[PDB]
Amino acid sequence: MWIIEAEGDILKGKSRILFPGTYIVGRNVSDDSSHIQVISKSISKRHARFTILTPSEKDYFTGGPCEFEVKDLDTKFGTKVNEKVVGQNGDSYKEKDLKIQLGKCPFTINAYWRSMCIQFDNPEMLSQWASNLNLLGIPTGLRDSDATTHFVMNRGSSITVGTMYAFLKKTVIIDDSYLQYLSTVKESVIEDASLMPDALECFKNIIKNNDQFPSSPEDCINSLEGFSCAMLNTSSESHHLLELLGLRISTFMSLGDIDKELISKTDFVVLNEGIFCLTIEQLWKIIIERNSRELISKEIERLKYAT
Repeated sequence: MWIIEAEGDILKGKSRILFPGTYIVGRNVSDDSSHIQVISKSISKRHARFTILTPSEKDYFTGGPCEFEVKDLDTKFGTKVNEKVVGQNGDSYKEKDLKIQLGKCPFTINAYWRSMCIQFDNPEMLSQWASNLNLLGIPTGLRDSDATTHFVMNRGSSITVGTMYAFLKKTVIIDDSYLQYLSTVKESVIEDASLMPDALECFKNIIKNNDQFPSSPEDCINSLEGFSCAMLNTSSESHHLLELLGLRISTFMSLGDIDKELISKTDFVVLNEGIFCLTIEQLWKIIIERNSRELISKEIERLKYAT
């Protein structure tokens, strides 16, 4: 999201989040959802138009900003963005920082992109919130990306593989509650950016007293290192997740892909011949427990006597 702040008291010492839409910037304008009062006498009544476009699909992957158009509204001394005079028909930008000088006013409005990308757990939640966050200038998606700052989880029953994986990846996880809170509060955030709903606070509220979450994601990392497992095709994101637990991962496909070679190189089979089988949900529940290694090892040796 685009956030503007300024030196002096020309924006009253409040930072503004500039969501998609259009803003008439000037001295003779009252602050509302489409209007930004800048407090300087040497600035036109209506000086500039700030137009923030919607994110494109690409913006989710690159972490890149929404297009920021600047237009000069027939002022005596012009508008400069990044020491370049804004021409007629306007200038537009996809750089992550902008320094906006408005006429003969030495206090620059500094625009910066605070990166926020919300990946979703699930296509149906993505369908629900797509437009809503598109208009809020937050790039959204299903796939994995290095731009992703937040994860929306589904909540229910057991948590999904995608939630487990995001958790261990050290990503901030989030509800529709957060998304609802963001939308009811949007207007206030335009007028003061410190009033942006703290995502981290919502995340901490999720982990608190939650049986489907361990006490820290850090303590799960390499917790099952030294163990081998074999698993199906099922989820690239489950493969990636069990690697984070330190598991040596073997990949099988059919019933009789379990040879003699597999048995001796594998401690357990990840699912969903008489051997040790586990679903990802059950493995997670073992990881929630304080004695993860021991539990697995005790069931491994116990199975050895059975056979």
